[PDB]
Amino acid sequence: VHHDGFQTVKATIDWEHPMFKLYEKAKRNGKWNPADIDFSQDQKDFASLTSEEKISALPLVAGFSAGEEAVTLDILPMAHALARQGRLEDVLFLTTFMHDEAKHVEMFSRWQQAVGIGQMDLSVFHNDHYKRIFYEALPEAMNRLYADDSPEAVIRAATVYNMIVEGTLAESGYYTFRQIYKKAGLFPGLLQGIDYLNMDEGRHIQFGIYTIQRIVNEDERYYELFIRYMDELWPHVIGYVDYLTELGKRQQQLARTYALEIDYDLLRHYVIKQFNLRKKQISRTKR
Amino acid sequence: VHHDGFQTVKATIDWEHPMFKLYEKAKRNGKWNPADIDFSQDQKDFASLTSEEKISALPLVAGFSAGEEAVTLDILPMAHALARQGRLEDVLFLTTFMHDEAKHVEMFSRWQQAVGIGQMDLSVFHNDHYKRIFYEALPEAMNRLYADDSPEAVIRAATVYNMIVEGTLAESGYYTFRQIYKKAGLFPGLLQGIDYLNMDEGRHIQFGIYTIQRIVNEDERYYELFIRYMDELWPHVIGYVDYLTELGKRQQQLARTYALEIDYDLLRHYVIKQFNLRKKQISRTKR
Ligand SMILES: CCCCCCCCCCCCCCCC(=O)O
Ligand SMILES: CCCCCCCCCCCCCCCC(=O)O
Ligand SMILES: [Fe+3]
Ligand SMILES: [Fe+3]
Ligand SMILES: [Mn+2]
Ligand SMILES: [Mn+2]
Ligand SMILES: [Mn+3]
Ligand SMILES: [Mn+3]
Repeated sequence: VHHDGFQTVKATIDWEHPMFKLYEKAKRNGKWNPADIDFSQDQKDFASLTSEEKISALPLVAGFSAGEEAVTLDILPMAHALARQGRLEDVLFLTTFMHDEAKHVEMFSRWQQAVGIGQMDLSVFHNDHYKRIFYEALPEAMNRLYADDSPEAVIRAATVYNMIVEGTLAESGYYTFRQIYKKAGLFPGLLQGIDYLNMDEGRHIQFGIYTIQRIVNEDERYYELFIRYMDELWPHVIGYVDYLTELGKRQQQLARTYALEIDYDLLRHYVIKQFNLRKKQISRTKR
Repeated sequence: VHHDGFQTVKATIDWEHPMFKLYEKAKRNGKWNPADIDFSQDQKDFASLTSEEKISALPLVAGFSAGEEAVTLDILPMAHALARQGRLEDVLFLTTFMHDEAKHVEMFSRWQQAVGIGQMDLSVFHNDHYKRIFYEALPEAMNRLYADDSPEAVIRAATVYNMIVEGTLAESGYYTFRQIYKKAGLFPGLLQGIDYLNMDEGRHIQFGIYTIQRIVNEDERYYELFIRYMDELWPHVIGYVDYLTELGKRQQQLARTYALEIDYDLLRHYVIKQFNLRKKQISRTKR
């Protein structure tokens, strides 16, 4: 459908827009290139491991690799819906968001290739709860925006994508990676990547907060929708976390070898902490 | 609609894909930031000019600023359609494409702000032919892909976007900018930007060639569609070029002041040359 005019011909970019400022920060802080990461020590580490230890790391990598790919594809409808609303600064920022995720897909896929498991099908570590979030609920909520960009729809899309998938699951996965392999001195390449991902993620979550809050600011009853949508997905969040925890407990050879007292109870509490603090970053009353 | 699986969980990125290689080149060659360009001399230049000279530059900037904004918005449906086809490497590359265009919008809008014309509405220099390409034909061809991603539709989208708007009009505009203001020693900031744009553009056009050719490679009769779609838009291309040429001739004070023998006949021939050579970059027979 036709353009009726262009903001940067009639006027200029709104230089003070929060999303323009986040876009600028993304350009400054987003120069890292996965192709520069040295994975040579990672290959050696992985080879040194026993088959039982080798397995221990793959479920987490399987969750991340599909997660990065899902969000790379499923962010597009948000960019479209905000473009159609004429929110040019949000779109400029979202171009940095989409490119970040592309790099994240690249980073895990390079690690898999390097350590020799590229040919292995890691879908076996996606249980029903994970599939429910990433194979279904995420793409349903985002694709909805193509035909329905109501405030309700935009809040639900930002909630599933930015507050749950990124704000709860990704954040807890970054924490878990450090708690386990950083301790062990294992996979330095991967951990360098994880640090870069976690830095990008900060901006992704801030987009989600900004988006949900500006809708809540119009009608304080959207706050209730936000809480309700968070709570609808919790059972799948913890159900995936529980499945990963059970696998961890059934395969403890890596932990013993590397003297890691892996506290699954503390990881679980971190997830619960993440979830609850994302709720608190949205104020029911106009902020 | 649901994801049935993820390529980087079942396998890896196809590292040898031409679009993965272009993505890698985009990361290496795409670090420039419009926010780093020093526009101070540009502000002084523009102020030094008479009102008659001031005007001389604005039609070209008006065409570019709206063009950059149009393509930033209108590339999204291509990314979607290729995502839905599972072409992961094309999508990774398209994230660099979208971010480039965002920077291009930013660059012209920063120049406008800096030289003091941000508040001026430059839509007056968009004639009917320009509107036909940028306000209508471009968004029609791209948006079509949301409901119709047939090879015919994809070829028409790549033809209007990559071969005409970028491959013919943008390329000729870059040439024109140099021919005129580089000669004059004017607007060094803007010309630094133009050089960066023109470097990005090379990859954008190569995506379009790759896309059209891989469809032509399946059925050599798509070649005819490509030629026909090129020829359908030519009258608007030259009709905009003629309008810009007429404005140039009616306002020659900048040319006289700066001793520029501006050859509008040579610019026009460059446009014709661009158009004809984009045709030649598509081979009817399997390449
Ligand atoms: C053992 C404790 C469980 C910790 C939680 C593990 C969550 C794994 C994360 C996989 C999905 C990652 C989502 C990517 C989001 C993004 O890239 O923006
Ligand atoms: C005086 C001779 C005429 C020369 C032709 C002028 C064309 C002006 C270009 C304006 C549209 C630019 C399109 C941007 C494409 C992109 O950013 O990929
Ligand atoms: Fe993210
Ligand atoms: Fe371009
Ligand atoms: Mn269950
Ligand atoms: Mn005419
Ligand atoms: Mn990510
Ligand atoms: Mn451009």
